[PDB]
Amino acid sequence: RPTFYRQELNKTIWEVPERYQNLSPVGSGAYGSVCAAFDTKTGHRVAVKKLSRPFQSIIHAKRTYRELRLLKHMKHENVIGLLDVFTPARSLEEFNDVYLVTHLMGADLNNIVKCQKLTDDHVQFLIYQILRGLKYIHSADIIHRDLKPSNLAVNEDCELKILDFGLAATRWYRAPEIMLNWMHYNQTVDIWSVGCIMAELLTGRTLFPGTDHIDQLKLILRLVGTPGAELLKKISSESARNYIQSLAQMPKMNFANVFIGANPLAVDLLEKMLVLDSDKRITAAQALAHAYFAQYHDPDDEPVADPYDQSFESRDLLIDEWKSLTYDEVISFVPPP
Ligand SMILES: CC(C)n1c(Nc2ccccc2F)nc2cnc(Oc3c(F)cccc3F)nc21
Repeated sequence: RPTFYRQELNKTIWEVPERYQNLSPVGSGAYGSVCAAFDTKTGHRVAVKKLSRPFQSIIHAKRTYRELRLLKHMKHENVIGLLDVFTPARSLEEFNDVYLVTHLMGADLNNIVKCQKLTDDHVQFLIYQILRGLKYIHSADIIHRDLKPSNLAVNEDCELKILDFGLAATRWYRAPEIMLNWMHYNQTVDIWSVGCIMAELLTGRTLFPGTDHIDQLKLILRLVGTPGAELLKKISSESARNYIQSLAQMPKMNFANVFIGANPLAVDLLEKMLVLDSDKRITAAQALAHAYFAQYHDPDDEPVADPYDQSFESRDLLIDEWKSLTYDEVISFVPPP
């Protein structure tokens, strides 16, 4: 066991290995707090996240386990993965804190609206990297479900990694089919969000700034138009069918209009990402093969993930069971070279 030191940072004790120096708060959430630090082993800067109250409840405990399992699996250039995982606990019985370590990027995509705007080449590069990361995640049968600019960590080289949770509205970037319920959807819900993000990078404006879930649907249909019979027939919920139809009727807009100026290949890709019908939306793999990315696409370097076991998601276990499972995963961690 390495030597650990303690430090108070904004009202909580951080207890970390001496290896991590110059802890500097980046920010917080409901699920945890993150400090930048210097890793003396590598001479690289890292992000250290201290989970907030990991075994407060079965929902905290299961989320803690899910986060550790996910982060241990992700091994891709465009997805945040794990450099280290530690606890000051020397046994199961004293295990109440979990810390996770990743490479520090320095900013997120949303705090790149500082830039004033991006050239088409920069949009191509950033969206290419998101889609490359999503290909990999999606291939493990994982769906992000909350992709937004604050979930995309970007360094000064414009390299990008997908985060599970960022600092800091979800609904602005959420797909219409999961706006009211979770009955009929797939991994392309993340593609919708990528479309929304791409639009905002090209435009400097949030595409669909809805004030609530029904206003959100309203703004969405104003762009893509009210659905025809072929989509309405797949909506189970009489409540959802009625909101969609009760707008009035709206023509699909000309994306060449709303995105004039843009590379028409960008516009064409957007029209394929922002398809209302979940079953017809382009996948991450299909999107990477689009001509918009001809400068970056290489099918030989767009890997898929090893098989990921998410059977635990179906399980209803006791806080102590989630906690033991989490502990095993901490003990079994092997750092990358
Ligand atoms: C701040 C937080 C969202 N965060 C995480 N979280 C995290 C997730 C899983 C395991 C360990 C972790 F520390 N890793 C980060 C890497 N890089 C950056 O960069 C920044 C930035 F420095 C300031 C603001 C926005 C960012 F994305 N943020 C990271």
